[PDB]
Amino acid sequence: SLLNSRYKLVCYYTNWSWYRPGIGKYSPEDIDPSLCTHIVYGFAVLGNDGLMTAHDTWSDYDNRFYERVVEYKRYGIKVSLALGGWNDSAGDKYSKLVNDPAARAKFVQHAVAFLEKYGFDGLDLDWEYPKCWQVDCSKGPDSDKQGFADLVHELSAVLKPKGLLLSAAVSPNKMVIDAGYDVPVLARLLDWIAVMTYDYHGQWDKKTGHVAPLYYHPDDDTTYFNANYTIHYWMEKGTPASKIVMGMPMYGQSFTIENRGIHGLNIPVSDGGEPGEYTRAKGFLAYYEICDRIRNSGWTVVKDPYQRMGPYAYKGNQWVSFDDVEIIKKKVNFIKSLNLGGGMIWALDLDDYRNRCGQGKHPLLNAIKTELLNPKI
Ligand SMILES: C=CCNc1nc(SCc2ccc(Cl)cc2)nc2sc3c(c12)C=CN(C)C3
Ligand SMILES: *[C@@H]1O[C@H](CO)[C@@H](O)[C@H](O)[C@H]1NC(C)=O
Repeated sequence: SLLNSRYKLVCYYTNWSWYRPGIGKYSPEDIDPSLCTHIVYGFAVLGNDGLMTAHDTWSDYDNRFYERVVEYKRYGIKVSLALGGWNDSAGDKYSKLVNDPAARAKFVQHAVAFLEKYGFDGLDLDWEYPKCWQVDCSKGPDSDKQGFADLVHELSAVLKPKGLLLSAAVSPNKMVIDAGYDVPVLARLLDWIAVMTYDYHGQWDKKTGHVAPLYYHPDDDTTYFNANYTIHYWMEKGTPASKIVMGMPMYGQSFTIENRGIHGLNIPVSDGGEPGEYTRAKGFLAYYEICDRIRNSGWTVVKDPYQRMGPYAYKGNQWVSFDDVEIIKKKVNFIKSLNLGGGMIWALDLDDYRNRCGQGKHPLLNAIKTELLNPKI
């Protein structure tokens, strides 16, 4: 059992996965309670009054989604509510909050009351990102760093006496880490830090690359866009291994390549890949969309024999990079080797939970669980 093990497995749940057709629909009762130690509900948002508020009242309240995910506390799972996410991080509103002590003080007391009203065990902070708003370090002031650290302290000071958890999802990018995070403060006060060791590459690069490399590859533009560098950098900056949970993607980054005739890494790209029929987002495909393309549409798979990164797959002018069971096992052995706090997945509804691909239900998440529970390293 994961709950009796020395590791966390932090699973993100997404309310918007309900609005998908056919087998892509995911509801709270699709959560498999044997596969997670912690569930984090994405997302609540920052209202115009500076207070946390539900993003989707129809699902979260009227259809009782908050209650139906908090249900999983009955299995011993800790259920937190996440605030923010990529879309909610587009503007200045989190920066305005954290730079205003009076606004922080109002926010904190209301946020704890909100968590207690719905029965959540904690709050997960998902501002992407302090200073570097949506990765753009030119947008925010340097004082976002101190402001976020003070927000974390003020939340900790209310949550910890009530026995409530406080965590954050954080950037894997050296420049963002340096600009946005007072790492010693966060490492001391947070119960865990979920490092988002994915989205290192995507359509925005204008060339193909892997969503989530584990180790440096000789053709990389930088030495730091890989999970091994990122995790060691969080530790070098002052984070204890026990506080780190390493993110793993249940999806791939897709690309429209300029030329069907070359199809390797670092080749020119004109746009994101064509949207999947279930997830409906250019540049993104769920694992259950990728595995079907490979199994039933003849996409060609290229693996890295040194296992520095997972596979990519292509057909015509479409190309996608993603994690398979093999690289997941390697990544979990890496987690164990460094004695990290555990693993994290984005997100439950993107793995093949329906066994559309015939590899079993939840092939990626089950691979993580099995490797975490395996004593050998
Ligand atoms: C057009 C700009 C938007 N780009 C992005 N979007 C996301 S949201 C993912 C998501 C979630 C749910 C569903 Cl259903 C579909 C997709 N994440 C990231 S990390 C990153 C970018 C980026 C972009 C540049 N950066 C350098 C790095
Ligand atoms: C992992 O990262 C550490 C620290 O940056 C480095 O010393 C080590 O060589 C890396 N492992 C690789 C590249 O296999």
